[PDB]
Amino acid sequence: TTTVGLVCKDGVVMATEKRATMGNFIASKAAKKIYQIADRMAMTTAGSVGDAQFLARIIKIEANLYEIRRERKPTVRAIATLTSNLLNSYRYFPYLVQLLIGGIDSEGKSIYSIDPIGGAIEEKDIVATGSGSLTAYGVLEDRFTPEIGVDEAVELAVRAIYSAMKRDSASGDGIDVVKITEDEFYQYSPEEVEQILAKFRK
Amino acid sequence: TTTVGLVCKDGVVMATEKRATMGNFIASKAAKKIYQIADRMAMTTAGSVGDAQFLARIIKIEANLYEIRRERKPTVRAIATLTSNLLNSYRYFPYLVQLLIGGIDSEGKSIYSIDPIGGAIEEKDIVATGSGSLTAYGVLEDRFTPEIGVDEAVELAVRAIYSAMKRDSASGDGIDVVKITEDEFYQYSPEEVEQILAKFRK
Amino acid sequence: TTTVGLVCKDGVVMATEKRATMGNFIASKAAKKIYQIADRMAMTTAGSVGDAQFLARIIKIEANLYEIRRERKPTVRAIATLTSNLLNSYRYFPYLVQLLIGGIDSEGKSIYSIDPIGGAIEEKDIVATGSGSLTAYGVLEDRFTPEIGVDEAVELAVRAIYSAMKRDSASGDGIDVVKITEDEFYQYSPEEVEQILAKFRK
Amino acid sequence: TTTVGLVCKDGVVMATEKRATMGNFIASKAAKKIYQIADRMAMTTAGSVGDAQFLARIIKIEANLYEIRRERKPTVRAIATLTSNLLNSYRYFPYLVQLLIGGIDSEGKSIYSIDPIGGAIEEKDIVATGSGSLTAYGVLEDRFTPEIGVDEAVELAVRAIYSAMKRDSASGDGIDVVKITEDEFYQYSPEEVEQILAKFRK
Amino acid sequence: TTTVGLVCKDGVVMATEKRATMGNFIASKAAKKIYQIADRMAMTTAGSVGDAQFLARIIKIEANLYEIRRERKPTVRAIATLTSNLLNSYRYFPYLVQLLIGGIDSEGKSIYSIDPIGGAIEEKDIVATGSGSLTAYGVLEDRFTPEIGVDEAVELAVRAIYSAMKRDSASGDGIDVVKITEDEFYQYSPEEVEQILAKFRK
Amino acid sequence: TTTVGLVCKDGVVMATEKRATMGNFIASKAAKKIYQIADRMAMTTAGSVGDAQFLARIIKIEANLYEIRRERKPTVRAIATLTSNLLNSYRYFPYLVQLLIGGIDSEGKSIYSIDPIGGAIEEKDIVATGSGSLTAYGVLEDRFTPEIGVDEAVELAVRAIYSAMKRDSASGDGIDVVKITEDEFYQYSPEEVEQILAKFRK
Amino acid sequence: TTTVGLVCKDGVVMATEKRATMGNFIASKAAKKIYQIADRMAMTTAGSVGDAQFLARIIKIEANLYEIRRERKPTVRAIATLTSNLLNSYRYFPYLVQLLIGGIDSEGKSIYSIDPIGGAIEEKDIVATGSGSLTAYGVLEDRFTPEIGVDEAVELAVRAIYSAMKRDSASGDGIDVVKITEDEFYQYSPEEVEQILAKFRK
Amino acid sequence: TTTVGLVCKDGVVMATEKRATMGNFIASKAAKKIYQIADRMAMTTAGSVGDAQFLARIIKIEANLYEIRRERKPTVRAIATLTSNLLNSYRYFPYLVQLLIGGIDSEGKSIYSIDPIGGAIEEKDIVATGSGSLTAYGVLEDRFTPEIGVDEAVELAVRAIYSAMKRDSASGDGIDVVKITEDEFYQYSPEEVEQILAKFRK
Ligand SMILES: CCCC[C@@H](C=O)NC(=O)[C@H](CC(C)C)NC(=O)[C@H](CC(C)C)NC(C)=O
Ligand SMILES: CCCC[C@@H](C=O)NC(=O)[C@H](CC(C)C)NC(=O)[C@H](CC(C)C)NC(C)=O
Ligand SMILES: CCCC[C@@H](C=O)NC(=O)[C@H](CC(C)C)NC(=O)[C@H](CC(C)C)NC(C)=O
Ligand SMILES: CCCC[C@@H](C=O)NC(=O)[C@H](CC(C)C)NC(=O)[C@H](CC(C)C)NC(C)=O
Ligand SMILES: CCCC[C@@H](C=O)NC(=O)[C@H](CC(C)C)NC(=O)[C@H](CC(C)C)NC(C)=O
Ligand SMILES: CCCC[C@@H](C=O)NC(=O)[C@H](CC(C)C)NC(=O)[C@H](CC(C)C)NC(C)=O
Ligand SMILES: CCCC[C@@H](C=O)NC(=O)[C@H](CC(C)C)NC(=O)[C@H](CC(C)C)NC(C)=O
Ligand SMILES: CCCC[C@@H](C=O)NC(=O)[C@H](CC(C)C)NC(=O)[C@H](CC(C)C)NC(C)=O
Repeated sequence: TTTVGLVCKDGVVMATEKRATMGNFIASKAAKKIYQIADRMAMTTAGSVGDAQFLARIIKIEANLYEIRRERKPTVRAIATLTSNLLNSYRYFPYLVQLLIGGIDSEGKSIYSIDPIGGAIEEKDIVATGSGSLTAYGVLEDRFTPEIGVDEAVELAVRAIYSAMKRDSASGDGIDVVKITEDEFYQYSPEEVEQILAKFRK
Repeated sequence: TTTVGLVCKDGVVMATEKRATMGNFIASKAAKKIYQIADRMAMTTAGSVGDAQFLARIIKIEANLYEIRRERKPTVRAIATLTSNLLNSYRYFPYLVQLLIGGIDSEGKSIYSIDPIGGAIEEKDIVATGSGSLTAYGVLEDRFTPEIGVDEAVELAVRAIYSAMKRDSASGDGIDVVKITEDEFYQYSPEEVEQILAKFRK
Repeated sequence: TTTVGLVCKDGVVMATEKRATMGNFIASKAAKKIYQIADRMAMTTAGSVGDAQFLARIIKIEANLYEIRRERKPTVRAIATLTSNLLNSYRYFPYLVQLLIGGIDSEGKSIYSIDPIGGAIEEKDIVATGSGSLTAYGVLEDRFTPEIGVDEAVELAVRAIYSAMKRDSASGDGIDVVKITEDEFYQYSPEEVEQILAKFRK
Repeated sequence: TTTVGLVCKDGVVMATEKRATMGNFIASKAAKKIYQIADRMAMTTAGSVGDAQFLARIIKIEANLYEIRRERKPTVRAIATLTSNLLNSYRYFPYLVQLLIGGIDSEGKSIYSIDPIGGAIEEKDIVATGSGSLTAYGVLEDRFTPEIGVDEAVELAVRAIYSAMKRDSASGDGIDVVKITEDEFYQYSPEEVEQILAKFRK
Repeated sequence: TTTVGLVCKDGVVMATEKRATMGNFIASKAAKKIYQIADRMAMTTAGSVGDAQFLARIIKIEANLYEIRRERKPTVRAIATLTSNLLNSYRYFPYLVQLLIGGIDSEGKSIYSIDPIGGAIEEKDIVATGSGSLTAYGVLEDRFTPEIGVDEAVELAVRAIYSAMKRDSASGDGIDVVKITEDEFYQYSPEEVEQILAKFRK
Repeated sequence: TTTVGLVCKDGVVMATEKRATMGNFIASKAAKKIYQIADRMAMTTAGSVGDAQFLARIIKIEANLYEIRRERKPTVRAIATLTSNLLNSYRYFPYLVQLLIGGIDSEGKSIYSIDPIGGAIEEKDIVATGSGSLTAYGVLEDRFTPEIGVDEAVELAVRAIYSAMKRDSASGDGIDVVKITEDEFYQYSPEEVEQILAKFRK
Repeated sequence: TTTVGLVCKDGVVMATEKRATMGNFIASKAAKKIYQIADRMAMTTAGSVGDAQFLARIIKIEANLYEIRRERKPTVRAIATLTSNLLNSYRYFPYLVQLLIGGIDSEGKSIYSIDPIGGAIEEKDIVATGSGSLTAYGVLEDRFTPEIGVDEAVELAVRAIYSAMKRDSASGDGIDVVKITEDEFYQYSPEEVEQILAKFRK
Repeated sequence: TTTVGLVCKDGVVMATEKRATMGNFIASKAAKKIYQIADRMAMTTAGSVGDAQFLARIIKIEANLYEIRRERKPTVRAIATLTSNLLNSYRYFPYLVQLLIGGIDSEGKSIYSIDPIGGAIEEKDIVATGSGSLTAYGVLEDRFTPEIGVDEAVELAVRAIYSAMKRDSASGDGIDVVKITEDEFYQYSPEEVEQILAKFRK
């Protein structure tokens, strides 16, 4: 697993690959690791499949209910705080999961990286997660500039996850990307991604 | 143990062998590892006999009650989510079991592979489970094509579990197969299977 | 790692992929895992890189010296026995390596699979080795027939290692093949292999 | 693994199956587990493949040299004593092996069961060895009589090892049998065995 | 301990020996290990004496109460499912016991082998239990035929447990047998058993 | 295992049963546990079969060599001291064995019980050894009197070991007895023993 | 500790010695280890002093209350079942105690040996308990006959416990005996016992 | 620690940073991690300072002596093999070091990555080492092309190690680079490097 997230001048981008493993056994070539929380909020999951999936459901349901009840969409901060508390409450038998929760809201654009114990770091630009994160961080920290726009940012994301798949046998099989602009919450589809990494080597 | 599941263009196929072991002791040459959940939904069980049998009962009862109460059949997704949550709630003393739940429903055709912690991967084509899964995956990934039809898919299934029995001492003794077409939920009977693997070597 | 070996009616075939890992870290995309011992004898190495490489040198040197001194080429049996004894002598701090030594000699055609403790099995037809062996065994035990000829046997070999790369994150990156006929000891070169697996999917 | 040995009124019979395992992985369907030591002496090996194979070579070589030097064939007692001492000398890091050494000699007919620590029991009638021995002992202790003759004893042997293959997943794949009469040291060949167990069920 | 159970064409047979041990200490030469659950249902117990005894009481009481309340006798399946659930509920500190619950009921004839975790295998013919089971399985799998009748089946049972006592120091001291025909639920008494094994050697 | 030894007014008596076990597995019904060291000296062995057997050989050879060289038979004290030193020298990885070395010599009649560390107690009357010793001691300390004669002493011995077989699953299968009078070193043979315990119950 | 119990043709006899230890420290030369439960029921306690004493009080109180409430004396079976259940309920932190509960009741004469986990064996003749039981079993199994009468049975009991005191340093200091005939529940007093063992050696 | 090595079309480049740590303690801001073995051969060291430094001396001395004695410069292959063997000989208490040995020689251009156990991978293009390697690998695998020339390769190298220092607290403080062309073995000096990374951000 490897997922990235970058805050651009015009939005937010998040991406992940599709591999799920249990040791060296490749259990899945198409695991879902990117979830939609709100209209302009996404979440990427790295860690225990069962734990992540479980938590994802909770997160969604609570974001929904929040809106339906208060007639206001929850801010990423609210969802991040919510999730942190939940995670930390289980600090003595934590959910082995590394979350990325971000998007656009009344407060602006932001991304939060949250660990098993509910430690949340507010990402003001670049972030990678998963067994491949360190390689991904390589290119991200090389080519990123705050003025980057979401459109080239998705290329950068695919670029980084592509590198990581080359040195992390736990990553790979393909890549999902998501752009969160404001006028939209877009998900690229295999075709479009396959054509974006085509300008690379595969 | 070894169980396979493949989503064909015209349905779903699931199969397992009949061996149950405790170390090298072959406790059973005819263990049941394939269960019917709904009219067009089956489940294969790998892992702890006691745990799998216990969970099967729960799964069935809940599927039934769902329908009887809501007058709608539960979707595989619903049963899979249900089962995931249950499994994950016991994550600190998990039910050592690998489940395969699939069939046809209003949403389409699909199979879910669920682990002890409730981690569920949506199988869009091929899947194997059990101590023999890795060998079975060999032939499955070799001869499978999305256009494969349930009828040749059952042959493929028998084919894979047959290879597996040749390298996994924990597998063997025979094989059950199930076809879920729509016009039917068919179970082949020893005779028919014995005649399908007859075109192989035994 | 995943290596296969098959004894055909007209010779011997051995193949391996090129991946070397340390955890999930892919350390090499082109590791050498196939060595030439004598004119009609090869060896594939699975296990500890350092241990395998060390043993490989010893094996070659002793095979050479044997011939140079006795003016006779050593039989695979002689090299296999030699290696077994060496391996077993270190049984209390064994060389973590799974070896495949085979080819053609005055006694005929044969392959030996040898473990860390010097346990050698005489492969009279099919054999796989490495973290991907179980998947490879799948297709090997499915498509193999004693009448198979070395020429289609190299296809089969590529076929099996290809399946294995699909479910073993520790395998992959490419594949070496070697044909040991009698009139020759041939090594296919990337181009030729790339063209043989081209009739598959990649 | 499972091997039996019985002392008849007219000779000695010893048999084993052909399976070699590493966990549930069936590494070999045709492992050799019966060795000829002298003209009227055989040995069956249960345990670590590498250890047994290593010891077998030593046993043979020493039996040979004994005869070549003293122009007398070594008695089973001599080989058994020899092997005991060797085994026990390594008592603190023993060779994980269970040996059966027997045949006919100037002293009569006998079989010795020897363990890792060189503890040798003189079998005056029936004996089984390996992961399947306990099941084999079932039929052996049921149908054996001191007056049994080698010819029906080989049937009995196949009978016992056949039962064992039914409950010991570590046993199976076939069976070697050896008759040691005096006028001969005979090894039945697949055909003959296949026809002897044919009077059973397979 | 060693207990057997066989489903004949005309009924069910179950037998056990009478030894109870704590290490090598023979604590009892006449332990009871065969209980009557219903009119045509018996149960054999292997494992912890205290755990087995405790469970036996619960089983009986619940079978009784079932009939008294529903005016129907409980089927072996119902008792087996009941016992499974109870056993599995205590899966994290299980009752160290191996149970055999069978007899005749409206559904036919059947036997269930149930383990500490509530894993139940439906015995359609032969089954052994206890420290001597593996030896007992030897003769059972040797002499059994589906057409066997309860009358020769009790001989077979005595035969098997007799062999087992010969290689399992934890078994012995005597043997109880029970025939469940339909016209009866018979328990042989020492005299009758002593006379049945008399046709053997003791 | 269980062996006894008693010093009578007219000689020495030593006896043992014939069982050899590995867990609950009865490996032998006729193990030898009584050795002749000199003309009027015997030794019983309890413990590790391999260790006991190895030691027995050394003991014999050294007793022989002692006499051949010094033209005097070695006293039991000399053999006991010899054995003590050998045992104690290996005190940090001792030979798991309990030895009984006694008979008649120029110094009189005596028995020595020696443990793994070479601790030797001079038995002036009664002594038992093995897993059944404690039960054997029961009858020995009950019926023994210093005036007992070797002839009734052998009955006493059989008596004790017979009780022991009744509560020690590790003992049994038969019993060897040896009388060391002076005019003789007699070994009773199955027949004679079978007739001596016949005056008991079996 | 060492306690015996024997069922005679005319009643029941139970005896124990008086030693209580903590390591090699003799804490008591007159510990009470025999309790009266009902008019014709006694109980001997081996094990943890505090645990036994605690359980003894519970046993008595409940036997009493049983009778006072139902105006019937409780059968030994009832008390034994009662105690079993209590013991087993604490199976995960058991009361370290070995109990002997027996006497005469409407059902006949019987003795029950119960362990920490509530495993109760119904003693139909002979039984010993405690650190000395194995030696005591020696004489008991030697001199016992079903026709023995309580009067000689108390001699036998003293006899056995006397032997045990000779080889079990944890036993000794004296011996209590109790006869349960029907016309009486008698306790011999030091004088009478001292005079019964006087016909032995002390 | 983080070191990179790349084989260009016109030579070889190798670089490392200057940090040495013991936990979080920064022990050194200018540790030497690049050594000259021969005229056109360099070595980078990651791992234990003491181990690396020790091994470095041995390597140099042996390379020297080799040339002085044979009047030929040693090939990188020879030094790599030499080093492998040394490392492997100490496989049971290995030198905790990751080595990079490469340069230009009669055989061409190459780099070897060697581990504690003497496992050597032949780097045909890109390679990183140390706690920062995974990040470095990111940019290396992103910007590298076989046609890259040593001159831009040194930029790339500085680029990669610069990224790594950003996410590996164990790396940093500065960076050495070395070009091995043929007409030279050049080492850039702080000034030149400081000016090369100046085109980046620091
Ligand atoms: C659907 C999201 C999965 C994300 C993906 C990325 O890391 N994670 C995984 O694949 C994790 C990695 C392990 C080390 C926790 N795999 C797992 O959690 C697997 C999941 C099974 C469903 C195959 N199980 C175990 C015991 O590891
Ligand atoms: C009916 C379900 C059986 C499926 C089958 C496939 O894997 N599983 C099994 O056979 C499992 C495998 C082990 C490794 C958990 N066996 C078991 O669970 C056995 C079952 C006894 C009834 C013999 N028990 C133990 C303690 O292992
Ligand atoms: C190169 C020939 C060996 C086969 C190859 C394929 O798997 N083996 C390997 O890659 C083995 C696998 C492990 C599980 C022993 N890897 C290793 O031996 C590597 C070696 C490093 C130098 C990269 N890892 C460790 C921790 O020693
Ligand atoms: C070739 C005949 C050997 C006898 C045969 C019978 O038991 N033994 C075996 O098959 C033993 C069994 C294990 C439990 C020690 N297997 C082994 O020794 C295997 C051998 C490898 C070559 C696959 N290794 C390991 C670590 O298990
Ligand atoms: C009473 C019928 C049960 C079957 C019988 C046969 O094996 N079981 C037994 O004999 C079991 C075996 C152990 C290994 C759990 N014995 C026991 O449970 C004994 C029972 C005491 C009353 C002596 N306890 C202990 C701690 O060992
Ligand atoms: C052969 C005469 C020795 C006395 C005999 C009696 O107890 N000894 C034995 O039976 C010993 C007992 C164990 C606990 C050391 N058995 C053993 O030493 C067995 C011997 C094998 C040949 C089955 N080995 C193991 C590892 O248990
Ligand atoms: C009073 C009668 C109790 C029975 C008697 C028989 O064994 N038990 C005893 O004497 C037990 C024996 C040990 C091995 C549990 N002794 C004990 O329970 C002692 C009792 C103290 C009051 C001195 N405590 C300990 C920690 O040992
Ligand atoms: C000459 C190569 C030094 C490279 C440098 C970069 O990682 N290595 C190091 O700093 C290694 C790292 C540890 C994890 C083995 N450090 C060490 O070996 C330090 C050395 C002390 C002189 C500070 N000691 C300990 C106990 O760690």
